[PDB]
Amino acid sequence: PLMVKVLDAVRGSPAINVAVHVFRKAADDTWEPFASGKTSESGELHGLTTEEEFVEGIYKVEIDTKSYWKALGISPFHEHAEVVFTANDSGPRRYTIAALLSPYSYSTTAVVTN
Amino acid sequence: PLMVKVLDAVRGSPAINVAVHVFRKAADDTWEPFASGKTSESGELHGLTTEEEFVEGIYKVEIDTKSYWKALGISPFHEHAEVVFTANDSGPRRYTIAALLSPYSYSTTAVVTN
Amino acid sequence: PLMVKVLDAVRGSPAINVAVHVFRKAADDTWEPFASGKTSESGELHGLTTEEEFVEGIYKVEIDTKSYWKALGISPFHEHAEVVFTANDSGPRRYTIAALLSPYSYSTTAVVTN
Amino acid sequence: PLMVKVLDAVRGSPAINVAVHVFRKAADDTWEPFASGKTSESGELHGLTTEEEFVEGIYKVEIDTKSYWKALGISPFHEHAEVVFTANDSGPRRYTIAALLSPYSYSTTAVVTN
Ligand SMILES: Cc1n[nH]c(C)c1/C=C/c1cc(Br)c(O)c(Br)c1
Ligand SMILES: Cc1n[nH]c(C)c1/C=C/c1cc(Br)c(O)c(Br)c1
Ligand SMILES: *C(=O)c1c(F)cc(F)cc1F
Ligand SMILES: *C(=O)c1c(F)cc(F)cc1F
Ligand SMILES: *C(=O)c1c(F)cc(F)cc1F
Ligand SMILES: *C(=O)c1c(F)cc(F)cc1F
Repeated sequence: PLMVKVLDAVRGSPAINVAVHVFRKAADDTWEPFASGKTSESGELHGLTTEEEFVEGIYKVEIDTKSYWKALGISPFHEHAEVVFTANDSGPRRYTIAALLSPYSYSTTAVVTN
Repeated sequence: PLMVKVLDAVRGSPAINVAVHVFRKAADDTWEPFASGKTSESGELHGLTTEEEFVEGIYKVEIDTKSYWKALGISPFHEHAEVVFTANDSGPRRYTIAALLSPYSYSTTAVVTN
Repeated sequence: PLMVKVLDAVRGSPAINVAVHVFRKAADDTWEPFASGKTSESGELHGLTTEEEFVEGIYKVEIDTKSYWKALGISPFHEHAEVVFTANDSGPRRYTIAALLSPYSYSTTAVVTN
Repeated sequence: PLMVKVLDAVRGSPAINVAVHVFRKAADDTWEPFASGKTSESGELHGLTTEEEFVEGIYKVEIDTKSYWKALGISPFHEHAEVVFTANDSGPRRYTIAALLSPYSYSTTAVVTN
């Protein structure tokens, strides 16, 4: 139901071994840890959640971009990249969060399919 | 020392009347409100802070993209766009945070000058 | 060796049935048709070429964005999106050209892997 | 009536000294040279044309990204970034073409005002 894909705009490659933390907003407006992992050699992170657990609500996907750039020896601007969105039940729908990283910039999009 | 510029990729226009909230991480690791404003007819937000008040720190620039799209009658994907960065850690700099918005995507970059 | 992936930033979806034309630069500096097709329901276009035919050289990938937006009833800015690059033999390497489309903007990146 | 702004996503700076060539499609369907210039210290290129000369037409704004990256000692992916659009077909407009550059990626948008 939820996949993350991360690309590197400097090297033209998947962004490999990037830590990704997913949080769900709780009733008291705090961010509860939900799922996490590291991107694969294809820049993808699968297996974060299941349809049973991924209920409607507000989610935050935090991509640890600073550590990624530092491990490449490159000085980055952002602490991390944060993608915050609402999951809404609207028929069967898979969410892909994609991010394209540069040292001082990033782009993110959602691919939501049935 | 801190300016925000927001563009609309659907209309090919400045993103006008976008609310922007800036936070600064406090010594107890909470986000403290630091400044806020709205983008002008040119999509720019000036006057958020002064060189005196804009000390070293970790800052979060929250661009209220959902309220922007909904005020135009559009249901967007993201709750907001969040830009988090350490500022002024090598002395005062001037920061422009630019964002380019679509209903399911956004790109952000920083222009940092001395 | 060469794949094209096209995403829609307005709808948060693959860009389906987008015409894509690939050209190779000829010795007289003209653009010779090389391969073409339409993106699938996943926004992907596979099978454009083979390793035997995809020799080093300058290539142009033209994505017919204007017709895509017009078929959705949306007025776009660009005539098409053009991605021009050199293919260089540098060990075994697959090229993915990705593009993320909005009516007045697009982003493109290359994912080049072994 | 036509301005070009170019930013560097690796350095977080204006892209300075970027060559830009503008073409206009002629009645015989060839690209005729129309104007050219280079971006300034602020990453902006002004003065390309006048309201009198900038008639209706299909225009191509070629941003010489490869020479930019190579002059900085970097081997980039794309030959250039090409922005192709019909202009002034509903009367004179002011066009800003903005581009945000990385070695393997770029994003471009247009700001069109009346
Ligand atoms: C973010 C982003 N993503 N993609 C692009 C092409 C952009 C930035 C565009 C921009 C930034 C500034 Br500052 C400007 O003054 C103007 Br005009 C345009
Ligand atoms: C271009 C561009 N600009 N901005 C972003 C976030 C993109 C690329 C998104 C992308 C690329 C590939 Br290949 C995928 O498989 C998937 Br899913 C998504
Ligand atoms: C996505 O672009 C992607 C990779 F980065 C690597 C692969 F082996 C396959 C892919 F689709
Ligand atoms: C900045 O790019 C900008 C706009 F987007 C719109 C305007 F009317 C004036 C500007 F400077
Ligand atoms: C890429 O994002 C993508 C689609 F658009 C659709 C799919 F079924 C699978 C994918 F990886
Ligand atoms: C435009 O954003 C801009 C730069 F990128 C750099 C400068 F020094 C001045 C500018 F207006």
